Amino acid sequence: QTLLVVGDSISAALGLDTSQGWVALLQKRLADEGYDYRVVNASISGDTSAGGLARLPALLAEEKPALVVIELGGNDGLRGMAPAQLQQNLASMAQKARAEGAKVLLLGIQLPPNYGPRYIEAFSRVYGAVAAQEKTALVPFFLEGVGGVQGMMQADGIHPALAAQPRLLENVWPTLKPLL
Repeated sequence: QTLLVVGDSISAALGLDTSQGWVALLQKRLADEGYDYRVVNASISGDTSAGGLARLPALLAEEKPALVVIELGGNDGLRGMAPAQLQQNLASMAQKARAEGAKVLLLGIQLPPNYGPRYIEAFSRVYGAVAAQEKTALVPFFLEGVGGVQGMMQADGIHPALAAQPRLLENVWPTLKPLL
């Protein structure tokens, strides 16, 4: 009955009190609404689709999760890495999680507008592709109402501020709920 979150800086709550981070809020909402889940946050700043893929098997073996939330690839895009390798790595992660017995939920991220639609979309479309291929659930716009917004982003315009954490949780819950 474990919900494993495998993310980067966004889910690790970079730049804020982790107890106020979206995953922390997830655990509190599960508790409040009388759901019986252990939330294991395995998010690490700096992580990439390749890094998450490399470290997932150990996590699956150790926790044997019923649900795996994957929030990776934001770094692949921010670094200008290849969109195709993102699709491969995420697909393989979703395959391996499903192989362990877990339902998979992908969190998709859109880079800031200044990257331009073609770049933004090149990575953004990958999430939908992986969900299609591996039959996963998907939140295509995890940063809806957060990205690009003033107050919601920290100054570097990538890492959500404290005020955004509720909204991050709002963005996942609806798509997560039916999986519980």
